Amino acid sequence: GFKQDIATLRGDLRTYAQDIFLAFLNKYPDEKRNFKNFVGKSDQELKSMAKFGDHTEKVFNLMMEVADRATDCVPLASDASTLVQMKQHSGLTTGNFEKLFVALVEYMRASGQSFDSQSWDRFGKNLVSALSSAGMK
Ligand code: HEM
Repeated sequence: GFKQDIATLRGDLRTYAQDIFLAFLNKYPDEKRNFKNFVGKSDQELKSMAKFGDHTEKVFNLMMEVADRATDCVPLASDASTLVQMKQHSGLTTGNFEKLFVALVEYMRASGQSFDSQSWDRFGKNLVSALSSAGMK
């Protein structure tokens, strides 16, 4: 289930973080509007870029903590507030986060592994709801 999935992703986090983030950017190309340094680059080129690996690792490090602190896939309000008040997130709306988790769930469903895809779908929806509650447009 959800708790084991957190362990699975953490066990190979640089690989999963990069692959899931690439699935997101390739499914939703216009989201690169938020990541200009990643434009005009193939997956293999991004995986050799220092700032790409550092960004994806830091994002998924924090995502896994938020997941780990959740109860029944409901994140802490404090974690939602942190994500909304982050200066790096100033321009963002909830649709951006929805798309990230649609891509993550699709990646899990397409993998050969027994991820608990429905729990991550719920987690994404509850996080979007919590982001909205905390003031994200
Ligand atoms: C649960 C989901 C997310 C988590 C855990 C997360 C986490 C993070 C973290 C840890 C940073 C770096 C903060 C620092 O350097 O101190 C960051 C930066 C950033 N994030 Fe997120 N993030 C999430 C979702 C998103 C989404 C959906 C977008 C869509 C555009 C986004 C856009 C950005 C941008 C634009 C930056 C900074 C620009 C840069 O990379 O230099 N984030 N995020």
